Amino acid sequence: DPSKGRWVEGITSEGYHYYYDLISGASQWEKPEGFQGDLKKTAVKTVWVEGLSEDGFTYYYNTETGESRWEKPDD
Repeated sequence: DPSKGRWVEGITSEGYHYYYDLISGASQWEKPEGFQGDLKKTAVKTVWVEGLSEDGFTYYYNTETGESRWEKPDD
């Protein structure tokens, strides 16, 4: 099934996430439509996404409404 998706995640100075493609051989930054493994359906992925900011602070964001958070939500 032609599509391709050989992207690797790498850490950069300060605290950024860069991606690279071995197929074509080019360094990228913007996450394409098919990264972070699978996405729902027979998988384990919550609604909130874990992000890294500052020296090493964990921030969470919601795709439902679109609001960033700075605390671990309860359930």
